[PDB]
Amino acid sequence: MVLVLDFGSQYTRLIARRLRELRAFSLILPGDAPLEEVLKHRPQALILSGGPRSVFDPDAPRPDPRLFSSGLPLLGICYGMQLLAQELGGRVERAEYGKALLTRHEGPLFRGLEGEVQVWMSHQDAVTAPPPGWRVVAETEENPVAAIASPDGRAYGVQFHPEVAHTPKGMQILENFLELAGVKRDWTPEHVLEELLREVRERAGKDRVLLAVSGGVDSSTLALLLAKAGVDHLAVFVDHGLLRLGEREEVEGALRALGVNLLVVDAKERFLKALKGVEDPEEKRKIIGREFVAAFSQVARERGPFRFLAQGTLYPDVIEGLPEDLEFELLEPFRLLFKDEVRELALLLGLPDTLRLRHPFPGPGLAVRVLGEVTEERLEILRRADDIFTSLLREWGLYEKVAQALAVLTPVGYVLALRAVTTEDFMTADWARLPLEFLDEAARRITRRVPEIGRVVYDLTSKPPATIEWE
Amino acid sequence: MVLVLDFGSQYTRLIARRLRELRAFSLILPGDAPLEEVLKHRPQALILSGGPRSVFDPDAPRPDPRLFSSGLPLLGICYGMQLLAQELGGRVERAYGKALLTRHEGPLFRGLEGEVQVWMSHQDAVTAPPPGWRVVAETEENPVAAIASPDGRAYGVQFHPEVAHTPKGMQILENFLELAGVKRDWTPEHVLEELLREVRERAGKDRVLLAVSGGVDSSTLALLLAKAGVDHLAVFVDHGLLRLGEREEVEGALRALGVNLLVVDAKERFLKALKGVEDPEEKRKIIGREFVAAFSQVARERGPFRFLAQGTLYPDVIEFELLEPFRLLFKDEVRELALLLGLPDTLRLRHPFPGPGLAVRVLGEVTEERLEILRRADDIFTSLLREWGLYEKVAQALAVLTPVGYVLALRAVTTEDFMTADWARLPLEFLDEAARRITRRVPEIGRVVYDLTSKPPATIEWE
Repeated sequence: MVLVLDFGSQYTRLIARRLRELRAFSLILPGDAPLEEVLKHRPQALILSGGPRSVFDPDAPRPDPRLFSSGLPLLGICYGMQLLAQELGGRVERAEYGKALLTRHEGPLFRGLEGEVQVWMSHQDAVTAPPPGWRVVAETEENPVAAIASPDGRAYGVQFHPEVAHTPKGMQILENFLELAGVKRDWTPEHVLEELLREVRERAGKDRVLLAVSGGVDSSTLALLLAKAGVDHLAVFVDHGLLRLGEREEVEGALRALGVNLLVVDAKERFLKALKGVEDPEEKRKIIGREFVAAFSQVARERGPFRFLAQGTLYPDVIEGLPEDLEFELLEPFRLLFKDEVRELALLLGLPDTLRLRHPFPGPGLAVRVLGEVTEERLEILRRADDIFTSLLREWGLYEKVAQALAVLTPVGYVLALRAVTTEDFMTADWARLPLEFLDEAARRITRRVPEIGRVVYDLTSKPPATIEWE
Repeated sequence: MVLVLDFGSQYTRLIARRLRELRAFSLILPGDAPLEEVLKHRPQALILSGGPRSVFDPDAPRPDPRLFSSGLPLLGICYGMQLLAQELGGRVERAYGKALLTRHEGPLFRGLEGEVQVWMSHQDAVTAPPPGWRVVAETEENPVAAIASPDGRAYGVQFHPEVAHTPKGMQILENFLELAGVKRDWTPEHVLEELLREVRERAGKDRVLLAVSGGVDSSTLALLLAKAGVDHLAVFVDHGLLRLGEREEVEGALRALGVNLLVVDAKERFLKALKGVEDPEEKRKIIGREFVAAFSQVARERGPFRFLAQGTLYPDVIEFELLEPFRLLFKDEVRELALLLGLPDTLRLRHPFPGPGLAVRVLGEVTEERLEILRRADDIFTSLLREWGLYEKVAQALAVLTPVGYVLALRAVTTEDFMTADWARLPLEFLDEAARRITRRVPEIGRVVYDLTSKPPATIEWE
């Protein structure tokens, strides 16, 4: 249990993610969390995140004064490091990041790092004087105080972000700190699984659990958890006719093979009819959502009763409407986990890599990948182009080397846009720098095998400022 | 001068260009032209082009039988080498693709030493050369890759030296010209002198009318006329569908160089005329009608004019009396005459731009707002290409505006055969810079894409 004190950094969640990837359960709390509330979880260590505001800004979150006095090991990152200096007798003086090389990095905190240590430095403000007794353990060419450490090696501050990719050796730094903090590592995959099975069993007991399955690894792993736990359940797969080619069969075949009670609902006509004449994306998503709860509710009524409704709510969600007649008790086993941790559970639960390592697919499926009204003919064309794109990516082994890959159909008689992105911070996304020979092969095969498509293009837009999906 | 006998090959025009690139003038005549029409051109050599038919097909183009005895040095390519073999005692049987010549000898392969990749024709094959002829070239699969007559004046090759896929093809054709003693009569200073002389004697003191579009061809036609001292009226019709700053740059340059220029402000006409039309076909038709209406209006209003000068080019060949001094030239040769006529590189090395202008680069109806958005994006794309030295490295670069709120498609192509076009393999870092620069300076554009479609199966322009 490591508490990440959130002082506003866009990377606060990422820090919480690195601690999980380092087998330390982590929880996030507001920076100005009262000492009692932060102590109630009995945390082994505290990590003070960076923040967009200055240590002088009146509207800047301050921790609980008594915080720095808990023998509790501490790691202040940027803003966090500054609060350390300021509230312990050091000197801080006067918002953007930038790459820099540490010209010096000594002590246990940098134990193991050799060669060049590039770090993602924060440039708002600076510690010019470490707290009395503390030592400067790192610096860059421009900043003589890049990192500080108390004489007993319990508290450390760094002027850079070891949690971001721009600090390639950051994970080693974070490791050193956990050891130095005496943080026990009780967040391993087998432990989580055993723990989750236990909880699902006690919670649901002899009662029945209802849940929606979309084919995504999250809901698929949730179904496998319930089935493995031996809890009575019904997994419902709503086939809105907006899926990729062969997806329904693939998902139903595998989940049944692994023993989940599955019900596939054919609602293709329902959704298509409901989408007729609709071009507005937000409208499409509202209608799709509406039609889904309606078909799902019908299942819940005919196959009821159901005491629990299980959902794949993840930790990022926690950090962030069924009909009247239906009333369930929420069962969210993954609410404290990150997706990759769920993907690991899937491996432990036996999900074949075919369904375990696929890219995310939106609830509205292909309806938001057709620019303009969704018709069956358009979906038919798009599905074939998409299927060809996906397949070529796999053949070259590029499918697993991008975070997302999709095709968008624009009526004009059709232009198809290939869209692939990669990501290093799980917030931004760059258009994928794919081999041009691959893009050429994709375009030729598509226009050749799908005569309706007369032109293929590749999206060169990143996130920001655009979205991954086109609508 | 070197004559090219056309037996139907899609590369015939290409054979003609290559010869020009070897500073030898060349003309194309039907492969069946009589030996009389062939000789009136006083050819120093002859090249028999390939063809899509077999020398056995009953409808296969046949040359004048007297040709093979005319004494003219000749080079038969593919189907042409077949004719040669057949019509002289050789044997041909019913048998493209990259291939390596495992053997080559003689003057036709001088300097070719090493690997020689050729673009083979596999329609038929010469199994036995004419009596007394030598087999000077071979491929691992074709024992008869090329043949040479005893007097060393005739040759046949089973591959296409005129296409890039035959890297050392130009050297082969060069060797042929050297063998045949062809004189290098195709230099721009000579051509220009000839053209000035010709236009001056045709125009006399009559008035010559001609439309200038900003394109190097029409700009060079204007400079030729001005340099010849001909009485002319160059009409620049500003239809408001041009690139940013074009009219100002074109008129300032042409007038500074001597041209008698008349710029016409017909922006409203075209814009108005284009209201609500999305059909690409209608757009082109409408714009074409509007241009004629504006040009004719100026014609009736001045002069009068006896001659109408047009920049018709050789590939085009392949109330007024027309005057097309460039009908035997290729675009590049005109860009060269422009050099000789003092046209500054700024207006001499630009990519082609269509008559319909930016109208065909907007997927939908042309409105001034869309024109202003596209115009700015295009300008940015263009400048970035110039800044990075990539502009002259593509055959065409354009941007297409698509309403979605607009998605902009960047489109660039390269070409090796002046018939096919590949989407340009530009550096991805450059594409990223163009995409970021465009979305940042042109807020209305929320997304930038790159066209990955070659020709075939698609066109260079989107509509």
